Amino acid sequence: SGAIYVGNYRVVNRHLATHNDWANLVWEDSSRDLLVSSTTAQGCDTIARCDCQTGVYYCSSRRKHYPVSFSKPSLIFVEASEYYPARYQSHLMLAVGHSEPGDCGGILRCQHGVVGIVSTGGNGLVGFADVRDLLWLDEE
Ligand SMILES: Cn1cc(NS(=O)(=O)N2CCC[C@H](C(N)=O)C2)cn1
Ligand SMILES: [Zn+2]
Repeated sequence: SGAIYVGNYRVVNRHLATHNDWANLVWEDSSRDLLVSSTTAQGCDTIARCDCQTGVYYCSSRRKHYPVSFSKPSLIFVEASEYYPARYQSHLMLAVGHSEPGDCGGILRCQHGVVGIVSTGGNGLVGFADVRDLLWLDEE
């Protein structure tokens, strides 16, 4: 589990969104595993506006923050699971690292702020859904 709190927005994995999230929906994209909903209180996270390929992520299955190298956001094939059929997930970045399904929501961050959240894993790799192109998150 886990979310990014920026201004009056809550950014979560779409496969983990609750009722309140869908009711107060701002934007969602199944092909990115992302969902943004409105909030009443202000969040304090800052989104990274950069092309960094190194950072640190939180792994709840290990209670540890790992420094990683990650690939640029791409269209990656993601096997079928209990949440989606086999499909291509867009804006996805991979790193060599440990993850389990319950790790989704863990923040990936660089010196500039939040880069994205854990979304995929398996085969000794961890996938993060990029949020750095979502410029509207800093305004309105
Ligand atoms: C973070 N993590 C997720 C997994 N397992 S997964 O890659 O099958 N994953 C299951 C939950 C939905 C994910 C998606 N975005 O399609 C795929 C392992 N580690
Ligand atoms: Zn950066």
